[PDB]
Amino acid sequence: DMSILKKMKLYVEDNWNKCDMVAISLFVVGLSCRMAMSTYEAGRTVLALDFMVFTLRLIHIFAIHKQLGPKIIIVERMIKDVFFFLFFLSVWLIAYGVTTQALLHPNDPRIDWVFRRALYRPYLHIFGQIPLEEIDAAKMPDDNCTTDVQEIILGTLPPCPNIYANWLVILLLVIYLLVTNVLLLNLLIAMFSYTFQVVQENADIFWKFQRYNLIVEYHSRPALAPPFIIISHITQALLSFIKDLLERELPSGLDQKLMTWETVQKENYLAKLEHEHRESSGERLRYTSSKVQTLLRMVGGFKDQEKRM
Amino acid sequence: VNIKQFLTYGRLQELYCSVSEKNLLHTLLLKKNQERQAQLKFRFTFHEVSKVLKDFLDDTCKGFYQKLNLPDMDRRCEHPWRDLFLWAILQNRQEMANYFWAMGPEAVAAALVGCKIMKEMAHLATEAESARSMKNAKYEQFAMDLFSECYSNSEDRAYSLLVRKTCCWSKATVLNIATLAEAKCFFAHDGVQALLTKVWWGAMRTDTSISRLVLTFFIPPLVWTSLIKFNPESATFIRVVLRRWNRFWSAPVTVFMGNVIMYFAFLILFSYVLLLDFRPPPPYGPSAAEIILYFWVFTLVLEEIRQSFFTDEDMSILKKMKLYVEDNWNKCDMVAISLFVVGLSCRMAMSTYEAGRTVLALDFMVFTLRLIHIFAIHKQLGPKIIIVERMIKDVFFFLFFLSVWLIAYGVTTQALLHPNDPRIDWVFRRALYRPYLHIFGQIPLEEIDAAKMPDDNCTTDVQEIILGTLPPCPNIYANWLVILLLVIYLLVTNVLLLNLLIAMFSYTFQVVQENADIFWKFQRYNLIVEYHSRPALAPPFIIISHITQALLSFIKDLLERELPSGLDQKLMTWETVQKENYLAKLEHEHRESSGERLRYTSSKVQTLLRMVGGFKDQEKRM
Ligand SMILES: C[C@@H]1CC[C@@]2(OC1)O[C@H]1C[C@H]3[C@@H]4CC=C5C[C@@H](OCC[C@H](CO)CO[C@@H]6O[C@H](CO)[C@@H](O[C@H]7O[C@H](CO)[C@@H](O)[C@H](O)[C@H]7O)[C@H](O)[C@H]6O)CC[C@]5(C)[C@H]4CC[C@]3(C)[C@H]1[C@@H]2C
Ligand SMILES: C[C@@H]1CC[C@@]2(OC1)O[C@H]1C[C@H]3[C@@H]4CC=C5C[C@@H](OCC[C@H](CO)CO[C@@H]6O[C@H](CO)[C@@H](O[C@H]7O[C@H](CO)[C@@H](O)[C@H](O)[C@H]7O)[C@H](O)[C@H]6O)CC[C@]5(C)[C@H]4CC[C@]3(C)[C@H]1[C@@H]2C
Ligand SMILES: C[C@@H]1CC[C@@]2(OC1)O[C@H]1C[C@H]3[C@@H]4CC=C5C[C@@H](O)CC[C@]5(C)[C@H]4CC[C@]3(C)[C@H]1[C@@H]2C
Ligand SMILES: C[C@@H]1CC[C@@]2(OC1)O[C@H]1C[C@H]3[C@@H]4CC=C5C[C@@H](O)CC[C@]5(C)[C@H]4CC[C@]3(C)[C@H]1[C@@H]2C
Ligand SMILES: *[C@@H]1O[C@H](CO)[C@@H](O)[C@H](O)[C@H]1NC(C)=O
Ligand SMILES: *[C@@H]1O[C@H](CO)[C@@H](O)[C@H](O)[C@H]1NC(C)=O
Repeated sequence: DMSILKKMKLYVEDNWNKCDMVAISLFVVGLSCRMAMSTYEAGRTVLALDFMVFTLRLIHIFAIHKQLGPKIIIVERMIKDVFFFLFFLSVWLIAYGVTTQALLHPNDPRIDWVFRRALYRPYLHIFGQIPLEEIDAAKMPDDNCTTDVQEIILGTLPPCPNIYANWLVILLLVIYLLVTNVLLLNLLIAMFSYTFQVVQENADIFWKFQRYNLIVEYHSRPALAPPFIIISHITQALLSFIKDLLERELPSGLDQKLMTWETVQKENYLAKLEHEHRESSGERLRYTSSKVQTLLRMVGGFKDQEKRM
Repeated sequence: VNIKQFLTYGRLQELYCSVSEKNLLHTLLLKKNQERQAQLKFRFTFHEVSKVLKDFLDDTCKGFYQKLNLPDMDRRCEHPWRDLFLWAILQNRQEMANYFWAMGPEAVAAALVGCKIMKEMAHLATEAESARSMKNAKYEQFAMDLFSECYSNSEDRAYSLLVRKTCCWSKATVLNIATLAEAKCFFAHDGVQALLTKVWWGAMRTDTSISRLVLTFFIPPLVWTSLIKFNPESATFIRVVLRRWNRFWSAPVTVFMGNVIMYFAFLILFSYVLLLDFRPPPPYGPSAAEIILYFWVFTLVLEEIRQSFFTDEDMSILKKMKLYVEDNWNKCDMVAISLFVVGLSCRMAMSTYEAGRTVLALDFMVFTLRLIHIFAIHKQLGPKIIIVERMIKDVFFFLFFLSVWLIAYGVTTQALLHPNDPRIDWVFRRALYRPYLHIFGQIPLEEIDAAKMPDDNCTTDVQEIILGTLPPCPNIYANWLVILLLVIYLLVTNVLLLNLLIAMFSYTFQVVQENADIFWKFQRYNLIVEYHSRPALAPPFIIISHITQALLSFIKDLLERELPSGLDQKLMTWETVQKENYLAKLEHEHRESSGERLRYTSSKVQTLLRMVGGFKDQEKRM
């Protein structure tokens, strides 16, 4: 008993369910395009992407593992620092790449190659891919290059790089390499270290809380793994047409006994708290001070009476 | 003793003249007195204390004692507790200053003024003990605690208390005094941040999701729907829809995001002009998009100038220029505009066309860097900006170490490998450029290892080497030493220095993050204050708003508001009551402390011992 729309909303709420929906949609689209001949290659491409989606689903499958689940939670938390580093790197990379593309190839109309030399190459500079053959004049090859735009567009010859102020290009490359490959990367390492230290303890508790739900799900899951699971599904459907260790209901006597036992344990726990409060140092100090004040006034009266005699 | 009747102005000046002569206040008063005598009954006149207060605050203590120039010497002070607190504060007497603050009418402003004056005198302090006491004035702590009490009490009168114009401190807003004091911890308080968030979202509700706001921004008509909830409070209907439109588009957050979107449009247009639509000199004419870009930047500079200079009605032009050039990001802005002007000028010519293109290429980088300062206000990004700004120092330390090691290794290898290359450019190349690239996995062994050196056509003659006919042959006399030095350099640089820098960044992050958050909040206050007066139209449109403002000025605030006399007095009495409650709570917590109870018990036990001993002696006598 639950609303169908509410169930759909609850399902689509989870991100891993969104990944599952993406996977099944890609499978359907790839199969449909594969069935045709004019869209065969597109279907193959979509299925290739779907394999990646399923292999990623494998992580959510392993989420219940006792040693791996907290790591999944930790990575899910690290995503935020990843995004911060992405913002910084994106700003710096846009700047450096567009500036170098303007300084080096100011007469290349090809939009694809503009975007290439502006963003793809500076991005690969991070991972040790620094092709100086296109950036340093002393290292630029004596290849057959053209300056004419027409010939450049047709792709007859590669466009010659501008070497007007190449010292500026090399200086900018040096500064970009420093900033990106040192400051940003080591800053991200520090951010991950701090985030790990602050998050791990909460990640363990969250893993336990999620483990409860995963075990609850595994309770009703049929014992047959897919693709066999169809036998169990058919059996369940046939049984439903023809016709739990957790969340059990107990007899009245046992239920009342457990309720009284809970009440007794609660009384014991409250008595222990109160006793520990009475024996606390602060409470003892307060009691001693109050009783000393009372004793002072009373013994002062007694001493006055004694002096009267 | 009735302080109101006790403290006359003559008595106040008598107190000021009777300084200890061994503290900082006496030295400052002597300096002011000598300056006044050079510019030309009582050792010091109210002019000297007024000038000292002018040095310390420069805006608040105006007319405190100059208004009447001296007032009647027998006339009682209008604000006795304020003057007493100020007097006790100028001379580092903190216990007395505290007592006077506990009696003053406006306590938050007084505490902020006190902390400002203390941190101002901390620099001028001669003795180390006095400076240490001044740095621990904890007067900002008093303001934070009292405002926490006030915020817990009402949370609606607290905002009015923050934004009201105080009567004692020359119509100065409490937030204005906190800004003057640079009380960063005060701005970090949850109440001040909540008020700033309320200002940030304008008429909209602060809980509005960012995605809904962006979607409503991109599709304007959805403002009239119920997608975003608003805070409460033919001709009528038009007025209603216009009011809703204005209440949405006047919010500071919408103005900020519009500015960000149009700055992204600027970066896109600048890149397009620089990469695809950069035409020959004006003989063939700059592109129309280039003219649009020039107009764009003109509007941006107009907005910058207006924000920096025309926001303040009364302030020295030279002082405003100094304040503007003080900020580093303003220096970056000046560099950007100067580069734009130089690049445009060189582009207008034909003999300097390429230089102009190069300068504009650099300017694009400068503007894309300006984008970070634009995003500084973001709730999740700003602290990261602060953290990076702090990391710069460790970057410099690593740079020093790397520079020393790199100079050594590079010059040694250039001497060992190419001892007969006269070309200065290639000497500097092989000495510094190549060892620098060794850090990033660029190790060209084809020029360093003889077993890997190519059978290319090389010359040994210097003449031929200089002319560039053939590349100079590398020396292979002792190449085992070159390879050993390369190995040692690779080890040191790529392992020790890099992992040391990683450790330095880790430690710096851990130590800095908490202060960076508070500094972000303190800066967020000023950014929201700036967004208050910023016109709601993002550039290049902003020119319409500028023209409208100029026309309105020729023809003719939620923060820092002034309240009616009755409400002002009510809030002052409420502040006094909250201060009394806070002090009573502190005193009660002090009485119930374990140490105080132990002291009381010990003293009373001693008294009881002696008294009961006397009683026992009396009993034994019977
Ligand atoms: C510790 C810290 C590290 C980072 C840094 O600061 C210090 O290091 C600094 C070092 C510096 C660099 C030091 C040196 C230079 C060189 C200088 O050019 C000199 C001007 C001349 C005039 O155009 C250029 O020369 C000639 O160009 C020609 C290109 O047409 C070459 O023709 C080639 O044609 C064909 C190529 O296919 C082949 O026949 C041959 O290959 C060759 O014949 C010549 O061979 C070559 O002679 C430009 C500046 C630069 C790169 C410095 C930049 C800044 C640094 C990296 C510093 C860092 C901040
Ligand atoms: C764990 C730790 C790591 C770091 C380290 O310590 C341990 O490792 C050690 C290893 C060691 C190195 C071990 C070995 C050597 C070799 C030694 O040369 C032997 C002397 C002879 C005499 O000149 C040189 O040989 C010959 O040179 C000729 C150059 O004219 C080559 O001609 C080439 O000509 C043309 C090239 O275009 C082509 O025809 C062919 O390419 C080739 O014919 C010959 O082929 C080659 O036979 C020099 C020292 C060196 C590099 C050691 C240095 C120190 C280490 C890195 C240690 C670390 C601390
Ligand atoms: C991470 C972002 C995604 C979006 C984007 O920038 C990076 O991707 C880039 C890829 C570019 C493509 C790459 C190749 C070609 C082919 C060429 O004949 C015509 C131009 C066109 C379509 C380009 C148009 C602009 C595009 C989408 C860029 C776009 C801002
Ligand atoms: C980070 C520092 C900046 C300053 C500096 O060292 C690194 O830059 C280096 C670049 C060098 C240039 C590079 C190219 C040439 C061209 C050549 O035909 C004549 C010599 C000259 C001008 C060189 C002179 C010495 C220079 C400025 C070096 C200078 C100490
Ligand atoms: C470049 O193209 C020209 C066309 O005539 C040809 O003569 C020359 O040999 C080519 N050079 C190279 C390096 O391919
Ligand atoms: C080097 O130059 C000489 C000049 O005569 C030439 O004979 C020889 O073939 C050249 N070798 C190479 C590898 O270019």
